[PDB]
Amino acid sequence: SHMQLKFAECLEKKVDMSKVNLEVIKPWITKRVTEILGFEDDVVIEFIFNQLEVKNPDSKMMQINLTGFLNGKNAREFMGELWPLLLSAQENIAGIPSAFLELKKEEIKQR
Repeated sequence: SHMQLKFAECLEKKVDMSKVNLEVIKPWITKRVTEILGFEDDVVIEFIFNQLEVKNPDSKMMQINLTGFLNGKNAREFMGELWPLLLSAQENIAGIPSAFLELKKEEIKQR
């Protein structure tokens, strides 16, 4: 643990990457984390990516790790937006959240 702190409750909704696609959240998370500060991180991204690379990520560690870079409040809001994103994704078939199903947008990404 890099930095201990408090998290949200919705983070206790658990998830299942084996059911939902995390890759579809890579740009969402990467964009979120990037937008959170304004620049493309890596340590925070890796944390989510590495964590989202499992079948059962620890939102606690996610928010805890995020808080290590974020302001702390953004971590709670971020997790309460991505954690739920998977919740809906895990409810899909392709493991995609309605955020992408309904809405739609290009995929921006740079080095």
